[PDB]
Order: sequence, then C-alpha cells, then structure tokens
Amino acid sequence: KANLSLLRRPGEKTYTQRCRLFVGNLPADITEDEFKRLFAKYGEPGEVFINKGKGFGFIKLESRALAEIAKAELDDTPMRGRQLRVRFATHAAALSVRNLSPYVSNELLEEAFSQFGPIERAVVIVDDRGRSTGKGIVEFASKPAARKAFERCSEGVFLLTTTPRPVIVEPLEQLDDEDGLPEKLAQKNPMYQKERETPPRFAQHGTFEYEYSQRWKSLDEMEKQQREQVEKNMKDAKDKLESEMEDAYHEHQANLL
Amino acid sequence: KANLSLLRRPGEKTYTQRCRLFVGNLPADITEDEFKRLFAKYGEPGEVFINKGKGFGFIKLESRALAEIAKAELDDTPMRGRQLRVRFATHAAALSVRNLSPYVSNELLEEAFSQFGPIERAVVIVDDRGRSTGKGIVEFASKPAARKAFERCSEGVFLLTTTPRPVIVEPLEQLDDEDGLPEKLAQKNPMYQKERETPPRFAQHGTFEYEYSQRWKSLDEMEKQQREQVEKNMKDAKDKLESEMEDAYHEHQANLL
Repeated sequence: KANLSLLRRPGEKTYTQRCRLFVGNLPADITEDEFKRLFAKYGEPGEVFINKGKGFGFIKLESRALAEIAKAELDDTPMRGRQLRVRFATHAAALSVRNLSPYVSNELLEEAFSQFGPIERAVVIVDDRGRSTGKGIVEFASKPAARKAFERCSEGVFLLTTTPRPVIVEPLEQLDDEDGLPEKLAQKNPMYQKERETPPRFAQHGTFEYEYSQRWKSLDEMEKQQREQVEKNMKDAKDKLESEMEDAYHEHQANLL
Repeated sequence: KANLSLLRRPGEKTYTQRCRLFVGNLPADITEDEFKRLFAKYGEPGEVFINKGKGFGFIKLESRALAEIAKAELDDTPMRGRQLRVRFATHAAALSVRNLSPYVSNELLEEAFSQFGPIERAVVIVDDRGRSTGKGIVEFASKPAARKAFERCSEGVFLLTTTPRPVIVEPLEQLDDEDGLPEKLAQKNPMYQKERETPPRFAQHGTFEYEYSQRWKSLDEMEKQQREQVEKNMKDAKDKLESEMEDAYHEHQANLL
C-alpha cells in the first residue's frame, strides 16, 4: 500500500500522457479539492484540471497501472446522482512511423527518436505471430518534440540500421473503439427517425435497394483490385530501385579493386 | 468487496473473451489450484487453462473491469523468481464492418448482427470529434457465429437503415502495440549484428544511402498519389451510381402517378 512505485513497469517514465485520465459528468458543485479526494487512494497526483460548469476534469497519476486501476474502480460510479465517466485522455504528441526494417526493435525506435526530444513511449506494432508489421508509434512528452521529429524526418533521410530504409513519419490517427457512437447521440441527427423506419435486413432480389447494393458492391470490389494493383506496381518499382542501386554500388566497388 | 457485480458495466455480458487474461512466464512447478489462488481476490473464475511445461495459462474473470484490475495488479510481479506477464488474450471471433451510414449506432450494429449468433460487443469506431468513421467492430461469443455473419453478409445484401448502404464484413486484423518488438527477440535475427553496426542517423548528401533513400521516398510519394487517385476515381463511380439509381427510382414513381 505505502510503496505505489511497485506498479511502475521497468523503464516506464512516471506521470506521462498515458497516466492521464479524463473524468466526465461530474456534479456542477464539484471543487478541485473534492476531485483530488476522489483519486487520493492512487498516490500523489500530477496535473489537476477541472471545468465546474461542463462537469469534467483531468488528472495525471504516477504510473499507467495506477491509472488503469483508478479507471476500472471509478468509472460508472455515482457521485450526487451522476454516474461518472472515466477514460484515458487522448495522446496529444503521438506519431506514426513506417518503412521499418524487420529487425528494428522498440528500444532502437526510442534511441533514434530521442534526439528530437524526450520520449514517453516508442513501440513497433507486431502481428499475431510477433513479426514486425513495418509500422510503429512514437509518443513524445511535448508537441514541439513531435513536430521536430515530423519535420526533420520529412526533410531529411532518417535511417535506423545499416540497410538504408528511410523512416516515414506521419501524425497518428487517434480513433475511439470504446464509447464509439451511442444511440443517444445518433438520435440527435435529423435523418435518424426516417432512417430507423426500415429495420436491419437482407435486401430481396427484384428491388431497387438490391440492384443498387449489388452494383455498389461490384464497384467496391473494383476499388480493392485497383488499390491492390497500385500496391503491386509500386512494390515492383521499389524492388527495381533496390536492384539498380545495388548494381551501381557493385560497379563502384569494381572501380576501386 | 462482497459484491463484485458492481464492476460490471450497464448491458455488459459476463465472462466474455474480453474478460480473458493470458499469464506467461509461470514457474514450471505451478499447479492449477495455485494458478486459481493467484486470482482468488477477483471473484469466481470462468474457464481455467494451464500448460505447466511452457509456463502459461488462461483465466476468464466476471467483468472487463475485474480483468483490467487483475492485469494491472499481477503483471510484472515475481513468482518463485519469475516475473509474471499478464495480458488480455486476443479475441478469436472478431470482425471488421465498413460502409456504415453516419447515423448507425453501437446498439443498431449489435441488434443487426445478433441474428447470426450472440454478440459480446459491437461498436462503431469514431474519430476525435465523435463522428462515425464508417467502420465498426463486431465481437461474437463463438467462431461459427462470426463465420455465418461473414458468409451471409458477403453472399447477400445486409442493410441496417432505410438508406441502402450494404455493410461490408471482413475479418479484424489483430495487431499488438503493447509488447511490440523487444530487442531480446530482434537479437535472435541473423542480420541484427550487421544491422546495428550503423547507428540511427540522417543520411548525408553525396552518398549511395542518400541517393537510394531520396529515390525510394519519391516512389512512396507516387504510391500515395496513385492510391488517392484510385479512391477519388472509385468515389466518383459510386456517386454516379447513387445518382443513376435515384433517377431510375424517380422515373419509376413517375410511371405510377
């Protein structure tokens, strides 16, 4: 109980953006001291922010594990007749990385990107078999550090290993698969009422909806084929570049024998 | 303490695949009764599986919240000199859904797909602004139920609302951004030693690595443009189909005046 530092993982930084919780649906009469009291069981807080009138707040805890337990224990709990909503806040300094060679590790990715500023986390995304997907995520402590990493890697050629594969850096798309789109918000849409008139169904042959849908599916099948062809054409161009460059290199070494 | 049912969220099913934890690096002398004792604090277990010789096990807890707390409290804890690894198991019956209209909700998606078998969870993926991305996830309790949903929606025209948008059902790609690719596994690769010889760097002008990388980047820029063009061409074909079908429908209604 006294040593909460036991929840910190090896090499984990403390009070990162991954330790930040959002709390929504707070009663309008909440105080900052009361909001701190709600999280007192989870050690010393880092940043604390409350917006009384909109009933929401932010709090940073010491470790990811502490934040996960606090989220699990406080989410959907009542406070003066309001069920609280506790969620992890969205990361404001995260970047996607791609064109990673198969031997690039989480630690190498962190070493490399640390030159642009302090890293909270860097990870190589792997498939169900543990093989690299060639993609990764880099999370910086601040937005300027991410912006430098993004600008420098786009302007210059950032290489991680002997084999010169340039890292491609792009902003990370932050998507929500937790709350998603609840009926309560979809109801607010003006078309919703007319849209729910026809329930879920399999379209019947000899109807306009079946004809339109079958034709739409054939266009979607065509799009996938065209996408797959572009990928194959450009992969062939990339492989031809690799061979041309290796031949030019071997011709150079020959001139130096 | 006595009523663990308080951690179950509204409408949440109990003992789902989302309540299943994987535990790795168990000592070779573990017993099933001892493995159950490690999780006794987290209520009655569901399915329990242990493989003694490989030092791993699976356990199902009552609610997602219970599983998150157990994961957070037991991960990286010592057991007879071995640090345990606790993770959420991968879902074995999950499907991706796309071409969803903007007023399709999590609840509608669940209602619809429940005809193929019991649903554990169905969710519409939303962006940072809460707007539908047009994509969703459907998690079934069993593999045959997912296979039916996948086969029927591919063969037939499954529609969710009045506006006939066919749902496109595809298997969900299960990727790992938690453990990723650690150095300990990348080290096992035969090229790793030769690959780490050249440290992370910006390539210098007037080198073969700079020339190859700049040319590779221009081919990657070309691929993105070609991908974006295919998308635009096929979107124009889809929009033209929508107009042709609406005109054919209005011509039909005219014949019925």
